[PDB]
Amino acid sequence: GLSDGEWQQVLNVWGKVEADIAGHGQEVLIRLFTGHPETLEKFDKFKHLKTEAEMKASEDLKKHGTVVLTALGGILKEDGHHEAELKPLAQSHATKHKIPIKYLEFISDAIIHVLHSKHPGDFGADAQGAMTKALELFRNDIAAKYKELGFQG
Amino acid sequence: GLSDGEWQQVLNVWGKVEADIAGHGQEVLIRLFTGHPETLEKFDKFKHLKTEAEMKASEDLKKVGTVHLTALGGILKKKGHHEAKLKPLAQSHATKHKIPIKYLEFISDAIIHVLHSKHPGDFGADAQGAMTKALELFRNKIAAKYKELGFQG
Ligand code: HEM
Ligand code: HEM
Repeated sequence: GLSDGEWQQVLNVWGKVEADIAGHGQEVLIRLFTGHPETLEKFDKFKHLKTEAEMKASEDLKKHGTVVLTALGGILKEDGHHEAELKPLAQSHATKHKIPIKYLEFISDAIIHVLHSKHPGDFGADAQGAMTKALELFRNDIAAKYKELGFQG
Repeated sequence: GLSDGEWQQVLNVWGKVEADIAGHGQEVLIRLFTGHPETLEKFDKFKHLKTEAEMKASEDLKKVGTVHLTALGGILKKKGHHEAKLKPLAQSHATKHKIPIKYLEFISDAIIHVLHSKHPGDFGADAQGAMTKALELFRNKIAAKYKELGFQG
């Protein structure tokens, strides 16, 4: 993930892109296509364009550049939003309840144990592997939030 | 992240937990407390409880068990939803447009180049490092979606 400061930098820069999204979009695609002409082959609508001046004059290329950067902006904003979801829970557990990361592991093991006990026939190896991994990813996320709160070691 | 199949298994098992959330919650906490008595110290409301019969009768313990599993269920659902966000984009780019991951690298570089060019002084080393990381994480997510689609190149 990104740190809180890193996310701020990402969102700040993207506000500048959004102030001229069309121009950014155009320049990005032109830069892509001139540095890596093989990428232009993938765009049926304008793979015939041969020069930068031809690319600049293409209204469709400009439209597509906007579509691409708009979609990416959304993706980045959603990533940032998702990474912020556990902030309040990590805050309360780190500083109010005072819970080591290790205790999150203990409760994860307990969850797995209970599921196995209560669901004979319905919590097979694959299902158990999936849940184990989901809970591990959760713990890692909380650990990264702890780090943003000044707990590392 | 988890595979689509792994997410299905996780969400399927959780539906069973939600069919008896209170009972699951209670058993999880009792398991946690009996395997790891030190964890019980963290709960001021019932850290005095000593026997299984006591923990099983405790209203407060059953209540907190439900709070914990309800919150975890929401977290897991949001994670699953987030991991599914890029599915349509990966689908079109893998099988319709046929775009190698390497080409996502090229467009990432092009983005960074354009940002640097258009915002001298407003895209310093740290900001550039942050954006580089964000784009790398995006690429890695698309790569994981490509893998779920059987798509190598
Ligand atoms: C930041 C990376 C990218 C984003 C966010 C992105 C996003 C999009 C979006 C939203 C569309 C419109 C809907 C769709 O057909 O899936 C699209 C179309 C397309 N993308 Fe991308 N894309 C990216 C990278 C690439 C790269 C690197 C290539 C090729 C080298 C590529 C080739 C295409 C093509 C050929 C289309 C169809 C465009 C049309 O025919 O009008 N994309 N892309
Ligand atoms: C899957 C892991 C966990 C989840 C989802 C979770 C969630 C919650 C939630 C939602 C609350 C209520 C709101 C809040 O205070 O932040 C809470 C409170 C609490 N959590 Fe957790 N927690 C987890 C793990 C743990 C563990 C492992 C411990 C201790 C060993 C712990 C100790 C506490 C305590 C002491 C409270 C305060 C309870 C009260 O007021 O009675 N938590 N937790």
